[PDB]
Amino acid sequence: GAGKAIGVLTSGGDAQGMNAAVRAVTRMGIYVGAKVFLIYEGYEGLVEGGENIKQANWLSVSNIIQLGGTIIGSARCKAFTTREGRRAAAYNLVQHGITNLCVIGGDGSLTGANIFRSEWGSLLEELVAEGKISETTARTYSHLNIAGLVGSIDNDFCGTDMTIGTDSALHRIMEVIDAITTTAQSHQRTFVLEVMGRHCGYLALVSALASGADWLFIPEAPPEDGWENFMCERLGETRSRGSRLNIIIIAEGAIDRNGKPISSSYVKDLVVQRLGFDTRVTVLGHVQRGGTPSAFDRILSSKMGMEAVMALLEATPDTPACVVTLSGNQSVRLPLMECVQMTKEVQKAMDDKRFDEATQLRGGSFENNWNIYKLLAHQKPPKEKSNFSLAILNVGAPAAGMNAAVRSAVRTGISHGHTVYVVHDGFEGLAKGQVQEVGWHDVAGWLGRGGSMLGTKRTLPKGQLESIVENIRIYGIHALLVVGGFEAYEGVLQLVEARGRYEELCIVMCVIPATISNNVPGTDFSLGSDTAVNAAMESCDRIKQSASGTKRRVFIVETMGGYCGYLATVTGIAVGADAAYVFEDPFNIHDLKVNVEHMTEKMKTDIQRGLVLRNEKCHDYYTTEFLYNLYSSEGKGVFDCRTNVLGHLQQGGAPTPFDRNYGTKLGVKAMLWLSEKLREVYRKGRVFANAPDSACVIGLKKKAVAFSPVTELKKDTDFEHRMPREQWWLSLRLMLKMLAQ
Amino acid sequence: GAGKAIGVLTSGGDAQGMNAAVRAVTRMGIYVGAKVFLIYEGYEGLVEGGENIKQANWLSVSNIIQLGGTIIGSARCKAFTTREGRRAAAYNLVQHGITNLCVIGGDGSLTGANIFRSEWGSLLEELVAEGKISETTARTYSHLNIAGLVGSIDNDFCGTDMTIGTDSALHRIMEVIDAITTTAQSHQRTFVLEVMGRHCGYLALVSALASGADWLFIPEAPPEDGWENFMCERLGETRSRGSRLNIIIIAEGAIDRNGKPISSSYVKDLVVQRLGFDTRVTVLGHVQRGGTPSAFDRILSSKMGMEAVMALLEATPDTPACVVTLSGNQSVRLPLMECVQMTKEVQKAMDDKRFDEATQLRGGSFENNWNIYKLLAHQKPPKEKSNFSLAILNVGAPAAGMNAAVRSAVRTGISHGHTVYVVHDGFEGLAKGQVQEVGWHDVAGWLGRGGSMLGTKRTLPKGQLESIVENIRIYGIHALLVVGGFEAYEGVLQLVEARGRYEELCIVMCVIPATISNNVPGTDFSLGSDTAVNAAMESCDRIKQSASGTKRRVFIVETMGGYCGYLATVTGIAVGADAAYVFEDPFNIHDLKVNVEHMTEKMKTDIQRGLVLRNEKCHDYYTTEFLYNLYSSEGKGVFDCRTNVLGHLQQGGAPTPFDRNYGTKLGVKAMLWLSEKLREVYRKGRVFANAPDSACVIGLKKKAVAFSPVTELKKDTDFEHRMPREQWWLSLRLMLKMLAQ
Amino acid sequence: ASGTKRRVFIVETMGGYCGYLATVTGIAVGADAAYVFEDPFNIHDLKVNVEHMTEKMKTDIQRGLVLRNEKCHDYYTTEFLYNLYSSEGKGVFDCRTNVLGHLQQGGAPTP
Ligand SMILES: Nc1ncnc2c1ncn2[C@@H]1O[C@H](COP(=O)(O)OP(=O)(O)O)[C@@H](O)[C@H]1O
Ligand SMILES: Nc1ncnc2c1ncn2[C@@H]1O[C@H](COP(=O)(O)OP(=O)(O)O)[C@@H](O)[C@H]1O
Ligand SMILES: Nc1ncnc2c1ncn2[C@@H]1O[C@H](COP(=O)(O)OP(=O)(O)O)[C@@H](O)[C@H]1O
Ligand SMILES: Nc1ncnc2c1ncn2[C@@H]1O[C@H](COP(=O)(O)OP(=O)(O)O)[C@@H](O)[C@H]1O
Ligand SMILES: Nc1ncnc2c1ncn2[C@@H]1O[C@H](COP(=O)(O)OP(=O)(O)O)[C@@H](O)[C@H]1O
Ligand SMILES: Nc1ncnc2c1ncn2[C@@H]1O[C@H](COP(=O)(O)OP(=O)(O)O)[C@@H](O)[C@H]1O
Ligand SMILES: O=P(O)(O)OC[C@H]1O[C@](O)(COP(=O)(O)O)[C@@H](O)[C@@H]1O
Ligand SMILES: O=P(O)(O)OC[C@H]1O[C@](O)(COP(=O)(O)O)[C@@H](O)[C@@H]1O
Ligand SMILES: O=P(O)(O)OC[C@H]1O[C@](O)(COP(=O)(O)O)[C@@H](O)[C@@H]1O
Ligand SMILES: O=P(O)(O)OC[C@H]1O[C@](O)(CO)[C@@H](O)[C@@H]1O
Ligand SMILES: O=P(O)(O)OC[C@H]1O[C@](O)(CO)[C@@H](O)[C@@H]1O
Repeated sequence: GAGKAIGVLTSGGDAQGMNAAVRAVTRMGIYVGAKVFLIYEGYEGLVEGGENIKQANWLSVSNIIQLGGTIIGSARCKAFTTREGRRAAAYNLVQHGITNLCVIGGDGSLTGANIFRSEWGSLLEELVAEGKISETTARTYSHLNIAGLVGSIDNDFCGTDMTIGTDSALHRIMEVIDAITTTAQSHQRTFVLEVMGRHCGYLALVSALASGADWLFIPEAPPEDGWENFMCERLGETRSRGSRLNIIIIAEGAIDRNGKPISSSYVKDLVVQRLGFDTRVTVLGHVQRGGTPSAFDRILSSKMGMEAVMALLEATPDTPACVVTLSGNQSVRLPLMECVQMTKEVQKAMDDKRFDEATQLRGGSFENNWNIYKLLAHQKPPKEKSNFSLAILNVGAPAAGMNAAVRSAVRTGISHGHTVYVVHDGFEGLAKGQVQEVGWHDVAGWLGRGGSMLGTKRTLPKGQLESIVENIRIYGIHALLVVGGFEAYEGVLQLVEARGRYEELCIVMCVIPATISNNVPGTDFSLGSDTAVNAAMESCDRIKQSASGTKRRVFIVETMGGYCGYLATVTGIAVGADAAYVFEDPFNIHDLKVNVEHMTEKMKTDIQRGLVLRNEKCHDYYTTEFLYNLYSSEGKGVFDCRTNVLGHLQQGGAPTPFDRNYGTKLGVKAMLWLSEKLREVYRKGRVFANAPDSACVIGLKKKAVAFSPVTELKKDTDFEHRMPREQWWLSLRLMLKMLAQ
Repeated sequence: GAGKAIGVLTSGGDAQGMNAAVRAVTRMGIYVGAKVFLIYEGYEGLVEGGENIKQANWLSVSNIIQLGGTIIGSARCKAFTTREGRRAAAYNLVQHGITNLCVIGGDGSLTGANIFRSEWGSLLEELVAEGKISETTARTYSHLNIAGLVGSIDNDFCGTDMTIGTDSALHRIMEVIDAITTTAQSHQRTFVLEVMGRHCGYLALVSALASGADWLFIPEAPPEDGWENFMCERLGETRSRGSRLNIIIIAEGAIDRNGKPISSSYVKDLVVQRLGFDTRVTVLGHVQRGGTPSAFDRILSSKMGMEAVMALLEATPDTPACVVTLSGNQSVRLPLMECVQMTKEVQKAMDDKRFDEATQLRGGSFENNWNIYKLLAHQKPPKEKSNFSLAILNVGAPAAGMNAAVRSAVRTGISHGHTVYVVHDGFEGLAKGQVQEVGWHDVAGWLGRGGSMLGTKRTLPKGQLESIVENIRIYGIHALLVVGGFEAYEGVLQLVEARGRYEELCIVMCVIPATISNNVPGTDFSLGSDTAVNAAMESCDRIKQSASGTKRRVFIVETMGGYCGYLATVTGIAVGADAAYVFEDPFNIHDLKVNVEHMTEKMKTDIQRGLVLRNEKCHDYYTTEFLYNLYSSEGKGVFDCRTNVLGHLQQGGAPTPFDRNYGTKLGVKAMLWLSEKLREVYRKGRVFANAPDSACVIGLKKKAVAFSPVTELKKDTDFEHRMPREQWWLSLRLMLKMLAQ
Repeated sequence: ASGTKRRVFIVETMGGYCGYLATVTGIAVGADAAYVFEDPFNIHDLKVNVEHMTEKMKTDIQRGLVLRNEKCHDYYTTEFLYNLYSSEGKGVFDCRTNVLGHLQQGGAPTP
């Protein structure tokens, strides 16, 4: 489908994840049939030419998808800014016949790339004038197409909600924070942390929100005058009220109202002078620029490389330079120039002290996250003292994140003045009582623990419905906020159709989807999915290393997730599995013969290794032992085979940054939705919830949050397979089969 | 065997692992029958008394073993130095009736504790004089017993090799270094790393050796005059000779000949001024003082905690205060004072600029490590250019550490002027040729990658022995260094036994044991065991968190190890398993019934979970599915059960600190012994090696390195099951059982 | 099998590695096939045999029988064949497995 050549480079500040993007672009460029060239040392080697530019084969980008940084340098060039460097680079490209380029880096690198594009024609004219090239060559390569990628941990590119590599940087910052928090709680010492980021406070805020830090500094919202006294009051209140440790996070470019940078040494001197608490400071440095890339990072980096290659092949000279970014939950494509000038407009906005205008220009999500952070950071004295009574339940299997969500919900409810109860062991608990009131201090520190300390059970409510109604009437509970998996959705549904028989079930209930399988309808991601994918990715990478150690071997892996195939597909994408067998993609024996022939052919190459996943219930009869026997027999003399079953190790340890933050966001928003619905449905001195809109599942759709009624989702659920009728992630399977030979 | 009370506390700089120490002490104290109290906030709460000291049950120390820092505070006290605070603490202890006390922390805390033992009688006299206590109480508590545990990552304590937590600090350091190396290679940047260690460079030395850094600065061997020229020469040589990045490590106590501190800022200014290379400086901060402790930290803390309990209960008043330390791989016991003055004298000698005397006082092991690091850091110009040739093999299952040993052996061999070959695919390749010489630069970066790059196979030599001898004669090989598992030892044994039938096999053969199962005879640790222990440690902790998520659950985990239960036993100790089944400990059905009823007893308590480790072939009929059926049957109505198989995940990813160091040290010392014997047996112009001492297995014995003849080990090897007759780790099974109820 | 129409049986006869017993009993009972060590077979032969069963199930004789010596192949277990025949034969017939164990040693000796 193509007959032209491709060039690729990464430039600017390295962010872990470029390796997956460069792998994807080169592998599609080969798969589509185009020629691909790797530019070493970035713009330095592009200008130098010669050995700095070289053709690559299908195997050139192997054994890098799990590696941070980049294999091709991405060094900063000075001659590129000059006319002589640009014409030399154009001379090198025409000598190698490069007409489409992919660039990875920051805003300046792409600005320079588009500057190079805007005068490519002029460069060809004077290059012909000096006699270096013939006019026929200039006519052949008369146009240059640019596709851009944003690789930077700062996440300052306002046109993209998530830049490549930030999730991995979020993993590195938080594991450092977790190590620091242990000694901080031990010694009762207040600490100041310095996170990376040129002039952006996204990383500082996300880390503080995911760690419950007692105070934050960001450039987007500089502190108001007299912040010293408010700092002293808050830290005194925290350490007095049982908070053993205090965490302070400061972006390297944090400023005051006058824009003057606030040095961490000043903050340390102030806290020591005014409180005398023992304290330290730890500058983290370049730790955010390294480590293994996150599974979401690898998936997104590969997907952006997929779209960049497609954009380059389908672009025209009249088409302006374009970048691929994220809007909602799809790979959108935006013009480079418009994002550049809007970023510069936000930059002058924060420079010109019009901080609010910079805030609205960049976006409205992070100001709301900052509002949630200030709400939950400290106990604001509640005044409402509303008669509403709420209960929180854990249902389903254990998963990463429910702890943060319940912590968010209880603290928000106490802030709202409601009486909050917490039920242990879910519906089985409610039948057997086991209900206690909770306080603000009673939930501290839950943000950093995986699983659910409250516990969960697979019991459904209809078996003990009478005891549930009795306990509801005894304790006067007026709302439910179940956080759990598919079984939570089933239980809430059964309660909904039970409303006609039992009048007390005319109550408001909401479900927070939390399960590793990601099979709860009404959402596009379930809380705890990302932790499970990260665990499976690490484990499969370790299996890949073991297989590569003993060459000519293949591994069978049995990933969990019931009938849903999301976990299998994302793991296979992250670790480059040669195939992923899934229930939604039926396959017969001839397909396995084809895959066996693929592996036998690949065994002739230098990369003599293989890894094929299998969702645990992808096929009724073709169990994992089937695949082991078939591969071992048909591959006799060529390779051997082994089996693995990733057990409950896929349920993860410490939760991930996105899961912690997403659980806190859903807990707050669900509590606001409850308080809303309760204050409408209260009439004549009693709560009466009969409309189906009183039973909804809070979830993040393609763009933002929604509240779909549970009964409305009944027409979109396969209760036999316990998974929704249609799922959005089926597109990624084409990508998974693409990235393998 | 006790009718008294035990007290525990932690003081000084927190070093992650005190949770394991207090767990083992508390659980051993309860098992022996002595009451146990947890003294919070260290010596501050000790003097304060009251609520700061409270009794602990078996469940008081549950679910803390995997936590960094400490759960009992460890605050610093000032009145503890004053006699008023001392008498107040003594009053608190006699009021709670505690006669024995276990101290955890650094040297100063031990000095204070010995002062307490030295004046306990005077304090009780003062309390009786003022009327606080009766005469009978004074007679009852007339003596105090002190047992000290050296918990400090600095590893300054002279009489001990490993203090509690130093391995965890090395784990933190190397996680950070592996993160940094990606971006440092990407941007071609030099990084100056500041390491902790109050006045010792052990952590700096071990990190530099395990990272292959370009230059090191420690206090034990301060740099000679004009060292800056050597800095410029080495850094220019590395950057010119293919070294993409440069790493410089500095101890926080680094000094010059005059003892003046060397600032990392100075080193950055010097390298920038004299070379202009882009560079950075990173300070790890207090990240090393927290985080989840590594597996070696937990096992070491548990053994020292048990030994401290034993020491306290077997002590007498005439006996002086003693501690528990490491000699070889056993818990030896030393007197407190002698080590204290030895450490003080070493510090004084370092301050007095007698740096040679300080080096001799630390121990010859450090000096040998310094010499090994100097030998391997840069390529010294060889001059001998002998006629000898060498071949290196990888055999057995791939184990994390083979690459480090191969790199060290190759570079040491190049230094001695021998031509060294590397045979891919083990003995199979040696029959199939594939033998290639290797240069210095050809093995760069192997230290930091797991697996086996040469490739390993389980094939044995006797099947292709004619082709083996043909290739030996063609390449003129004069010795083999076969690093590998039991298959390596068996293959070299076959070649030695075949020396009678052919002449060419009269050739010196050295074996480096490298296998996760730790079954090669003649050694105590096999290269790569520690990585597998740690990998299984994380896996089991993740399973236990999932288990606690679903209250009332038990897990059956099947771990590798061939027949040796070393891996299963140490992992079970690492994660507090209820029982670990192993071939070396025969078990019938009655023991399983006994374990089940014990599990039901535990399930009546608050901690409603469980875990059992099964070696992969601990029993020929009782497979893991049998155990699942038995447990799910006899626990019906009380709990459920699950099974997980840690397959090739137990081979681990990046090797841990000890495995990199152990691989490097074995590679150097094995190559030196090989060159020594090869020069010994060369006579009249032809090599001829017939005596049994010409074939040995390098291994770390109880104390230090020794070369055991390969044939002599035959009488201490079980070729039926592939493991030695006797193993040293059988004592650890007693710890595993006693620490569980 | 003939009683419950549309059914196939995988019979794992004894005999060690020798397939004399599996062959001759297959002739004596008209089995559809008798997999034996002396005749190595791959997945293609099993696919063909499934295809013969698929065609044969359209006729009046809606039954089948395939033998297998107990150790006729290292990997293709009787469970593997049961899964293969049931899966690729979905919608037309079902399958069951049997193991003629020490019944093969027989009762009273024949004349
Ligand atoms: N305005 C520009 N015009 C031409 N080239 C540019 C421009 N800005 C950046 N570049 C090129 O990209 C390289 C990196 O730029 P830098 O400011 O360091 O970070 P980034 O490009 O990621 O924003 C520069 O060395 C230069 O070669
Ligand atoms: N946890 C926090 N982190 C950072 N800034 C905070 C935090 N809490 C409050 N602030 C800021 O300090 C000021 C006082 O807090 P605020 O929420 O306004 O309380 P009040 O309603 O009494 O004025 C505000 O400007 C707020 O933005
Ligand atoms: N690690 C991740 N895993 C899955 N999805 C993610 C991840 N990070 C970001 N996203 C998606 O991109 C969005 C970025 O989140 P953000 O803009 O910070 O605010 P919010 O999540 O509240 O919308 C997320 O909402 C999510 O849809
Ligand atoms: N020789 C001593 N006599 C009395 N108290 C001491 C002595 N040494 C230390 N202490 C006290 O015990 C604690 C441990 O001392 P510190 O210097 O903080 O760390 P470390 O002793 O582990 O090196 C401190 O609170 C100290 O005041
Ligand atoms: N790779 C290195 N890392 C750290 N220090 C080094 C290194 N190489 C040399 N030095 C320091 O410079 C000194 C000179 O090295 P040395 O082994 O004495 O070489 P030579 O004796 O042949 O001149 C060493 O004693 C050491 O202190
Ligand atoms: N992580 C570990 N695992 C197993 N044993 C260890 C570990 N760390 C230390 N040891 C034991 O203490 C010794 C530490 O050796 P060290 O003091 O660094 O000098 P050297 O390696 O030259 O002998 C090791 O040989 C080993 O016996
Ligand atoms: O993913 P679901 O269907 O909500 O069920 C949750 C659990 O069920 C499992 O199958 C395992 O169940 P258990 O952990 O209870 O044994 C996993 O897919 C998952 O951890
Ligand atoms: O058995 P050895 O040679 O002592 O080495 C241990 C290896 O053997 C194993 O059992 C590997 O088994 P495989 O034959 O399937 O590779 C693991 O315990 C481990 O990887
Ligand atoms: O068949 P062989 O190998 O000649 O040995 C005789 C017996 O061995 C068998 O395999 C039966 O094995 P077992 O009686 O030990 O279970 C049959 O072939 C036969 O009944
Ligand atoms: O040492 P470096 O790489 O120049 O880091 C400084 C710059 O790196 C960045 O993180 C680039 O993303 C910026 O925040 C910062 O200005
Ligand atoms: O909080 P502290 O006691 O000052 O600890 C920092 C100093 O002690 C150490 O932690 C020793 O372990 C060093 O890292 C440092 O010199």
